[PDB]
Amino acid sequence: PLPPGWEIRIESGSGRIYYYNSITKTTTWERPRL
Repeated sequence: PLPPGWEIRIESGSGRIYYYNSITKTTTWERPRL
C-alpha cells in the first residue's frame, strides 16, 4: 500500500525502491508486495 506510514528506501540488489513502515516496523525488499 502507500499510506503516510511508509518511507522511501531503495534496495541494493535489483535496484528497485521499497518502503519502510516504522509504525508496524514492517519493511520489504524492493516495493511492498501487498
